[PDB]
Amino acid sequence: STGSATTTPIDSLDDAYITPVQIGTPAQTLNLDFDTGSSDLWVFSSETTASEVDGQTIYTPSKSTTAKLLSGATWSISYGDGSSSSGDVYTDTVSVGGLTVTGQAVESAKKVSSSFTEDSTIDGLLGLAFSTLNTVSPTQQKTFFDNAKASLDSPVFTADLGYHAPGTYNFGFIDTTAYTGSITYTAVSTKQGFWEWTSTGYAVGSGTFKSTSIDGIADTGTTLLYLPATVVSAYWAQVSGAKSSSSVGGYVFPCSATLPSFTFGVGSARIVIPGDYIDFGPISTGSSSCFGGIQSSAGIGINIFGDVALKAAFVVFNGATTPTLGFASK
Ligand SMILES: CC[C@H](C)[C@H](NC(=O)[C@H](C)NC(=O)[C@@H](CCSC)NC[C@@H](N)Cc1ccccc1)C(=O)O
Repeated sequence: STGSATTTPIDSLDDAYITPVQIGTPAQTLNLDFDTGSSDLWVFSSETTASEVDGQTIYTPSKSTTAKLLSGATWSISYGDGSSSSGDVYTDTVSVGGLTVTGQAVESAKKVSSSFTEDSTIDGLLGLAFSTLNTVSPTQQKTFFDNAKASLDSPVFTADLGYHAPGTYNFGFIDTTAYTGSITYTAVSTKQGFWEWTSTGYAVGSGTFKSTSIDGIADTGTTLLYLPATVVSAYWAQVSGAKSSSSVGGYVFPCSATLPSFTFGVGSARIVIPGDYIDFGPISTGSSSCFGGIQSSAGIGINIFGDVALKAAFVVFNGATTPTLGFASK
């Protein structure tokens, strides 16, 4: 079996991507943010504090005939964002682009942080990291990918995010039509439960490639690209007027400047991120200062290859017995 769904940016800056998901019977369609950095499938619902919902589409378990409450089960999640959500759990049928999974854990939100309430275009999240990260207790739950694995033609899923355009999420197969050249696979570490890999180095613009090991995680749930201070400094030094602002909390640059591309290494292969992808617009409406798409990870504790880097390639998440990450140009 297979599945394929279209993913769309929530705004003109590609802050996040939403993908339609069918939950329950009859089907209740909600637009979820596919997160390969988390392992929980939560959605705004009829249980969510009325004051905490502002325009989102909610899931009403009572209206689904396949919905069943998982007695005593609760959940609580926190994001690197400072974001948080919690509530109860139900089991229901979930379908993504034609691929159906029965008995999937659907975490119903009773409480949602302000950040979420503010985002009217996101109805919930669908975690695609490893199940060891699930926050359901006392009994931990498996992710949607984990539940489909068995039925997939291949235990894989691909990420093809678009730049200021719609993209695709495929389950069970590799569209050899979506990329150019060959796919370069790299080893993945599951120790921390993330799609953790090691990049072989980087290059700034037409500059010489620097061979250095960069351990980070492929996270579709993160907007930007977070790298070590040394690397980030080398990139920004090439942009006239660019500088780190303590008030803004990151590197900013004159909106009129032209950004150089950024190259990251994958084995002997190289993925080039056009400078256009790094521009995050005016820090504030009307401002002549723009926010950079490449920031330091000094305060995060881990390097993150977010949407900024991921959208520049065709990404294969091989969930085989020995997980691997595949990268290809497109
Ligand atoms: C960063 C530290 C937090 C607290 C950590 N949580 C995590 O690692 C969770 C699973 N994953 C995440 O926080 C991140 C992974 C990067 S750091 C590990 N997943 C992407 C994420 N931004 C989800 C999101 C999407 C839209 C809006 C907001 C947030 C924890 O449990 O300790």
